[PDB]
Amino acid sequence: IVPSNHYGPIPGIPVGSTWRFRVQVSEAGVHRPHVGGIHGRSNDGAYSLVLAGGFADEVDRGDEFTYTGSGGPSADQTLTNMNRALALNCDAPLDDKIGAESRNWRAGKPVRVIRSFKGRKISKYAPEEGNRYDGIYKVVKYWPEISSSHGFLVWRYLLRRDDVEPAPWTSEGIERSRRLC
Repeated sequence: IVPSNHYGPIPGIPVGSTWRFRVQVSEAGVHRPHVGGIHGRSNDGAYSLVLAGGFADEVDRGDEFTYTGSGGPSADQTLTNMNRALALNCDAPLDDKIGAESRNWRAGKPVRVIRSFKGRKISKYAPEEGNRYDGIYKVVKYWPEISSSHGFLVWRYLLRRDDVEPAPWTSEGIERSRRLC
């Protein structure tokens, strides 16, 4: 229906759609890697990611979350591979030293965000079971941080929801899901 390279909503799969298993999320094309946490191409951008609570308490704020890059914890993370893919979605020239803030955040490339039940103890926005598609998010900004406990650079990303469809935890989103049957 859509290629692997597809940006944005998967047609016929609305916000609030849920799947018991990651393989099913993958089958539906919503987040194609059934193990990898992020789907992207380093020379293009990120298409989807799975959020399971974030790096710390109170990091998932629903409409906004702070995502953490991959790599390392024995080495400085780098703006390569999926880290680079995600940063390319941000509406700003790529900067691998200080990071960048988007000029206009809504103009960024869209990321499909799936919340996993695995973050239910940490995030009030996580589904209580399975996986749920929460819609489109944009990378507002990204920045490097040296961690206090291991002393290596880790990439950090601010994501903010930008979707016409109401978020599943809202009154609108709740009612929409009930109607979809």
